[PDB]
Amino acid sequence: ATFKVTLINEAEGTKHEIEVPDDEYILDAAEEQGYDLPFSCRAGACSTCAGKLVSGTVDQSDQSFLDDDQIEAGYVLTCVAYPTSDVVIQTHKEEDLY
Ligand code: FES
Repeated sequence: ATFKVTLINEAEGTKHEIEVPDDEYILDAAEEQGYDLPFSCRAGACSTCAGKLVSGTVDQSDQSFLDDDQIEAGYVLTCVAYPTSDVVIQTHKEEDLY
């Protein structure tokens, strides 16, 4: 499957539509398609690449920084998140979390 992922940067008021394989991380696909996004460790261990879901689901089982309450609130570490549906996600959300 290949899922439609919509990246929303609220502070800048931008929207980008990308297509992400079910076996590729969202951040990697975004970059390949010309859309740079924040990151540092690329290993699910910091919050630099955090996003927040608007709709849809991800598999971010490789992540280790976010706690269960943050996951239930919709936060996602985009560097280790595979889409499992079409997704709409707000990017640049780390400031929510520090
Ligand atoms: S860049 Fe560190 S968790 Fe994603």
